[PDB]
Amino acid sequence: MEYRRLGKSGLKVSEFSFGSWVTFGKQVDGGDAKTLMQAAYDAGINFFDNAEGYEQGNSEALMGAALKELGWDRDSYIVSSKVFWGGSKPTQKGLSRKHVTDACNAALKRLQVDYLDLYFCHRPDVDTPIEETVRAMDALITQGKILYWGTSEWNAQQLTEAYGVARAYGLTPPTMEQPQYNILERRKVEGDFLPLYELFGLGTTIWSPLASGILTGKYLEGIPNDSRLNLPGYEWLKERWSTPDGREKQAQVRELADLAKELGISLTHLSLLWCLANPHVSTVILGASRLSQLEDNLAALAHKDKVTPEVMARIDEIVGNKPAGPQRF
Ligand SMILES: NC(=O)c1ccc[n+]([C@@H]2O[C@H](COP(=O)([O-])OP(=O)(O)OC[C@H]3O[C@@H](n4cnc5c(N)ncnc54)[C@H](OP(=O)(O)O)[C@@H]3O)[C@@H](O)[C@H]2O)c1
Repeated sequence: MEYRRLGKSGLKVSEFSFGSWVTFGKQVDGGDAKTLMQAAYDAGINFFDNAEGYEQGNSEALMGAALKELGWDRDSYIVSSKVFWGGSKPTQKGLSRKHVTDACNAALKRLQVDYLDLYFCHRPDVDTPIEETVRAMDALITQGKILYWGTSEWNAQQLTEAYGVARAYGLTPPTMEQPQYNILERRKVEGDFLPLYELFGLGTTIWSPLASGILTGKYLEGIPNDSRLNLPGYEWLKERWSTPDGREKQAQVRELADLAKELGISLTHLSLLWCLANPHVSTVILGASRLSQLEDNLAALAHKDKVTPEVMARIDEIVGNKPAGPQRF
């Protein structure tokens, strides 16, 4: 395992991290959470991602119980929560000072920690001034309840606004953003966010590096019975991939699988290493519903030399989705 700075910050994250979306509290019960988390930790993963919205708090409860039982040195790992979806009522969601503060205190108790290393705004809230959210985060910094704060799937206008508010009012700037990023989804990391890396030093913990599992190639011939897209409650996700746009992407996945075979690598490994080939990626957050998948994904790290500039160019040619850079006149 190698480690990268989270943007310009001094926090060093393992290049692969481990998250809990979908799996914790359903596919992954309390005992399996402990097993997966210890396996990740023994492999050198030092960042574990969660959110208040994940199974309505139960993912964080399970992760906190695992953390307590496993007894890791607190200085040896990084844990997050993310605030946005904390219930159905108007004060239980969004990024108001009230819900940012309530959700932080609630996450501390669920995760059974005294502080969060990382605390993300899970989505942007167009109904709360970004200034208010930044002020709420700054109070949590000064109280010692969080160390770094950031955002997820914000746009570059919103992020630039947050940095400007922090500077104007003497508040703590954000550190980091958590965007989806994979061969099939590149718009924010390689497009919208491009100027923010040099301007602000924005770090990235990227989400869904296998496109919910599409980039394993496991769906090329149909839908496995034991697969995310077949889970009850995720019919919306099966639907998105059944659209014509989702079907064209799946046809490109077949070409990517042929490229991987040509290289002597699984498509899973190619897709994870592709993310790491971007120097603006601080960490790739892995997802796994079972130990064998975590082990498989960790094995990708042995094949870095197979992912060359020539391979990156061929992937660009297959998918055709490399975002345009800054425009000149
Ligand atoms: N902030 C956000 O908006 C956001 C959004 C998404 C994710 N995230 C974060 O990113 C983390 C990872 O996202 P993700 O779970 O979507 O990652 P992913 O790698 O795109 O999908 C992971 C899923 O694919 C299947 N899988 C993984 N490895 C496999 C393997 N080697 N072979 C076969 N199947 C495999 C498993 O699902 P099945 O076994 O059920 O098929 C696993 O649950 C999340 O836990 C979360 O921390 C954040």
